[PDB]
Amino acid sequence: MNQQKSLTLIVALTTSYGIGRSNSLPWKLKKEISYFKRVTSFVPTFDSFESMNVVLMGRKTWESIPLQFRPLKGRINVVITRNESLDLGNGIHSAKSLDHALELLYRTYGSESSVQINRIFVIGGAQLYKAAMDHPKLDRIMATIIYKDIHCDVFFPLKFRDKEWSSVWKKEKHSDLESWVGTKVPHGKINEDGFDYEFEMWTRDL
Ligand SMILES: NC(=O)c1ccc[n+]([C@@H]2O[C@H](COP(=O)([O-])OP(=O)(O)OC[C@H]3O[C@@H](n4cnc5c(N)ncnc54)[C@H](OP(=O)(O)O)[C@@H]3O)[C@@H](O)[C@H]2O)c1
Ligand SMILES: CN(Cc1cnc2nc(N)nc(N)c2n1)c1ccc(C(=O)N[C@@H](CCC(=O)O)C(=O)O)cc1
Repeated sequence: MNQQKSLTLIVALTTSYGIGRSNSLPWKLKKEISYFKRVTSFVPTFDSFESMNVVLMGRKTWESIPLQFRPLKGRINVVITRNESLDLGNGIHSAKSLDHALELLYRTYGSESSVQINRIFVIGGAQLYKAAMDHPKLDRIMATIIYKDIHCDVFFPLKFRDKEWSSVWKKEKHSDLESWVGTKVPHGKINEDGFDYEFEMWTRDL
């Protein structure tokens, strides 16, 4: 009713868990952003008829996305916001929280609907990551790790890759990565504009 699907989080962070700086991305990765697109837009062909995935984001992230690329094309876009008097959108929903966002969707995209949801993604920011991380339906993390310690002022809320969470978070094999995002993905490090990064998939039991 409120929670049918599992939540998936997608983030890019430095080894020190930094995700932002000056309400921006401390970096510029063309291939990192294309993987983003790919992962969150992908829906099985046979189902490519009826379905769309969901991109849930907080207000600030929405404001950061190049206005030329907003709304995210091909995905159900939902902005999380308390102070929502006049959201701006032509069928771009607003919701006062993740749980409210989940019942909104579950109420709009019902059997009535010609449009049905496939997967649901939390794309940021720090603040929504924090709510997602505590949600009882969050079971997968789509993370891109950057091997540079760039200066950030925004950090990811749980050190999911540290020994302390090793009995809860498990890092899946790459072959498993590709099986889920339904495509061959670069393995090992990619270097761009001097940055060395890598794609990983972390799961947890609920
Ligand atoms: N590294 C990455 O992958 C990644 C992805 C996205 C963003 N970022 C970065 O993260 C930073 C922005 O961080 P942020 O924490 O300020 O932004 P954010 O979550 O995008 O925006 C926070 C705003 O969203 C709303 N919000 C979020 N969670 C809410 C909840 N549970 N209930 C109600 N409202 C909620 C509030 O909006 P109202 O004021 O509208 O009520 C709050 O001011 C920047 O560095 C941005 O670049 C990084
Ligand atoms: C600021 N921001 C948040 C952002 C950026 N990179 C991320 N990277 C990952 N891996 N995960 C995230 N959650 C993420 N979030 C952005 C900024 C731009 C676009 C964006 O324009 N995306 C286009 C891609 C355009 C392109 O290929 O050049 C899209 O259609 O998805 C998305 C999110």
